[PDB]
Order: sequence, then C-alpha cells, then structure tokens
Amino acid sequence: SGEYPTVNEIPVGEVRLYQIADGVWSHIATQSFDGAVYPSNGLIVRDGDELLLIDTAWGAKNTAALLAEIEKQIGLPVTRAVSTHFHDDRVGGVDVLRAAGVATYASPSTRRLAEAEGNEIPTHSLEGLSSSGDAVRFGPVELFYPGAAHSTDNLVVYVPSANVLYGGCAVHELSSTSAGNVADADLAEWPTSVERIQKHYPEAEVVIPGHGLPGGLDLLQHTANVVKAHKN
Ligand SMILES: C[C@@H](c1cccc2c(-c3ccc(CS(C)(=O)=O)c(F)c3)c(C(=O)O)[nH]c12)N1C[C@@H](CCCN)OC1=O
Ligand SMILES: [Zn+2]
Ligand SMILES: [Zn+2]
Repeated sequence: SGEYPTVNEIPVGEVRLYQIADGVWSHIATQSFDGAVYPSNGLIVRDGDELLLIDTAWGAKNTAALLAEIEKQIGLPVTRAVSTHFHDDRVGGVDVLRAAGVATYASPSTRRLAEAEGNEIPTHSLEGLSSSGDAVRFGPVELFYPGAAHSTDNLVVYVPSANVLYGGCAVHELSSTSAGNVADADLAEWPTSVERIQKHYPEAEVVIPGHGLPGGLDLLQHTANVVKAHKN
C-alpha cells in the first residue's frame, strides 16, 4: 500500500513496480539462492512511447512476471534492456527478454563473464565503458563505469531528467550490515569506485541500490563505510 516493498512482502515469482519519479520505476522481485530468499531491484525508464529496462528480475519466471506487470501497470513495450553486471540477478531472464522482442545489452566485460560462468548472455556489447569514469548515453539514461566494486564489470545508471542514480549492486541500502555477496568483489577498489560515483553525480536526488530500499546520496557513503569495515 505505497511503501517500498520488502523481501518478506513479495513471494518468489511475483514482481512489483514502484514509482520513483515521472517516467522512472523500480522493479522488485525475490529469489532463492543457497537456501535463503533475497529481494532485488531493477529499473524501468520511459523512452517516449517505449521503455528501457535495467536488469532482469533474477530468473526466467520472475522476468516473465516482470514483463506482465509492466504491461498491466504501464502498458508500453519494453524494447531494450541493459544488464549492469554478469550475475544472475542482472542477466537471469535475458533469454526470456530476447524471446519477447527485447534487445539486450551489456558491456563486453559483462558478456564475457556471463558466458564464462554459464549465465545468460545479453546480445549486444556496449562499447565506450571499459575505463573507470567512462560514460555513454543510452536512450534516456547515462551509463557510467565507476571501476571495480561489487564486481569488476558493474555499471551504474543515471536518469538525468529525474536525477535518479541507480547504483546496482555497487551500492547498498542504508540498513546493510556487510557488503553483501562479495564473491566477485574488489573490496580495496570499491571505496574508490564509490568516490567516483559521488563525484560524477553530486545532484542525485534518489539513489537505488541493487537490493533493498532506495534513499538519498547517503547510500553512497554508507556503502563505502560498510565495504571498508567488511574488508577490515
Ligand atoms: C546472484 C548474486 C547474489 C545471490 C544471493 C545474495 C546476493 C546479494 C546480497 C546478499 C546480502 C545482502 C544483505 S547485506 C548488504 O546487508 O549483506 C544484499 F543486499 C545482497 C548480492 C549483492 O550483494 O549484490 N548478490 C547476491 N550473486 C551470486 C554470486 C555469484 C558469484 C559468481 N562468480 O555473487 C553474487 O552477487
Ligand atoms: Zn552481483
Ligand atoms: Zn546483486
């Protein structure tokens, strides 16, 4: 009934949308992994009479449910998707998208990592993002490569019309007590990468983490804090 939906409020397989700003929504889904249930976020950005999707809903059936929820709540076609790193909460569902008319994109790094680790593989490579600090425009967003953080390939997304910063899994929610799943993380580089985000997007008004509740710019500093304390 209007608050941001949390992990215990979304059964695995169902998707909810949350209006962030005019023409900007997050999507929230839940998934089981190693015997625990986790929420995850993605983004939807209105692109004229089309929609740009950022990240899958963490699995094929969740991503089919995402498409159905978008048609119910928004009713515009998803034409393009970007995955912001290679893990299953970002690319799991790319095959569903690709069979539903969606052109799927990721950096070449993400594509190579997804292929090597047996995850689903976006079709199109996003050049111009291979050095930290790089930025490119993609429809109504800017894609930014901050450097290694949660993963070496992680991208963040800015919606300039709304000053919405979608951090993906390089950014954690304020309640987080650790740096999440650090399997592929670079804990030493992560604070430097967060500093790059902070410097590049100082006018962000909403910051959305890869998992959990959106907030303001404090999510970036909180992320740096928990990552440094995790590493130590
Ligand atoms: C599929 C993904 C994965 C699965 C399950 C959980 C997560 C979490 C996670 C965990 C805890 C918290 C709460 S908290 C900040 O308070 O600790 C959280 F917010 C997020 C993250 C993330 O942190 O983004 N991701 C997860 N996987 C799998 C793995 C693949 C490695 C392949 N080489 O790595 C990875 O990320
Ligand atoms: Zn990840
Ligand atoms: Zn994640």
